[PDB]
Amino acid sequence: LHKEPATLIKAIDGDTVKLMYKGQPMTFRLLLVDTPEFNEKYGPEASAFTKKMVENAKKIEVEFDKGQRTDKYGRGLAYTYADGKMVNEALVRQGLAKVAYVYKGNNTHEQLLRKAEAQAKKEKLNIWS
Ligand SMILES: Cc1cn([C@H]2C[C@H](OP(=O)(O)O)[C@@H](COP(=O)(O)O)O2)c(=O)[nH]c1=O
Ligand SMILES: [Ca+2]
Repeated sequence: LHKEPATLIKAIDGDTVKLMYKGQPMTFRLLLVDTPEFNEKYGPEASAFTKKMVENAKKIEVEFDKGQRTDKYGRGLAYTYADGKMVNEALVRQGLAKVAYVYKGNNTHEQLLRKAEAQAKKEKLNIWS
């Protein structure tokens, strides 16, 4: 997999963000995770967390997996990085997302995120409290 540049346009919620990719505005849906909706428990904390992460980054990168790069809503499907730190993994490690939506071919970082979920659950963090 390879990291590609992108620039923040706008935080959206815990697992979507608006980024400019190859000069085009795009909504990105974070691979392999599921945050609560803003209106659900830990929803606002997940949105806040992703928002701070992406707004504070001096460098945003997106990394597509081997399978589909857009979903049925035309959202990009990527692993997204804030100054070298994966947002997808960070959310899971903090217990603000579950590993989810694991589809064959777009699952390179599955066991990295499952490892993070196991540690968040061990710590009873947030969703696992
Ligand atoms: C993460 C991800 C979501 N999706 C689609 C599946 C779900 O379909 P449905 O909308 O029919 O439930 C939806 C969940 O995204 P949200 O969690 O953003 O709602 O997005 C993909 O198709 N591929 C993916 O990799
Ligand atoms: Ca969600």
